[PDB]
Amino acid sequence: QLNLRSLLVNPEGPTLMRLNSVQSSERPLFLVHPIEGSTTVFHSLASRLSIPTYGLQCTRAAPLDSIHSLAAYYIDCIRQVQPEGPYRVAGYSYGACVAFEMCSQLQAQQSPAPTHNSLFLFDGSPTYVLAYTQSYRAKLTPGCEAEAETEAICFFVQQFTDMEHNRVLEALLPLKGLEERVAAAVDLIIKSHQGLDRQELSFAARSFYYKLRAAEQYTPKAKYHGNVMLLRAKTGDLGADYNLSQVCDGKVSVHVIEGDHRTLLEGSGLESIISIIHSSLA
Ligand SMILES: CCN(CC)S(=O)(=O)c1ccc(-c2csc(Cc3ccccc3F)n2)cc1
Repeated sequence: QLNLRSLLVNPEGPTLMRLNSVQSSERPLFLVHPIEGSTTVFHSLASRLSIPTYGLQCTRAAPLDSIHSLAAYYIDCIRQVQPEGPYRVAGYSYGACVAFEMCSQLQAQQSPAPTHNSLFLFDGSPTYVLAYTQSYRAKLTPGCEAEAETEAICFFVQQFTDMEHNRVLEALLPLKGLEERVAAAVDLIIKSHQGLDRQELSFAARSFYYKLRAAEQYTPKAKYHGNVMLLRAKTGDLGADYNLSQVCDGKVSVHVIEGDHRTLLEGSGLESIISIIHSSLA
């Protein structure tokens, strides 16, 4: 596909970035990236929202040892613009899991006072990401980390080139460790796209593996007491609430939205989401 710079983050970029020019005292919406770590997917939404909108992007500054560490770091970044709650948080896809942990940590900090934080999940959940990682893992040799590394880096290379799965798998499988798999992957992508930045790609390939690892290993400590809204694609089985009932003990509202996983933040889907958010800020 095109705009490959949407699959890449500036590793020396800021974690928190304005995504619209709305200047007002109304509390901002913070939007958490999909797995590629960029805020690109949110530009249409942000340009249409009548409240100040920021994006959270995944730079060299982000800790990826756990979803818990990542979420704590994104809360600290948010407080550089909004020191005090309540907080409006959304996440898309991989970002849905991360935003959920941020709201849990904010709940814990204030316990037992009820927070009036708002959480929106764009087509994912703690479980939606787990389901994906468990699928890819369950077609591999168990206990064979080299095969997991190979699988992750192969998927990354396939988002930049049209190379067949098996020929990328063959090239990466016999290599000594992650850093060699990363170096081989950047050389393959550079061949297809000679002007892309080697350090951007290196950071993107390595972090892709670490992001997947953090997501597998994630389970909320306790359940989220706040009320959540899920905005899931009309065109996707994992369940109607993507298993949020298992991790929330508050009001879980599900809206089905025109489009698929990739298109629901655009076109007809985007109109519905904008109307839902704009009324839902109430
Ligand atoms: C929410 C679902 N998403 C799809 C858009 S997503 O969030 O970004 C998403 C989720 C998983 C995978 C994937 C590829 S290989 C894989 C298995 C795996 C785990 C850990 C380490 C190495 C691995 F090899 N897991 C890729 C993408």
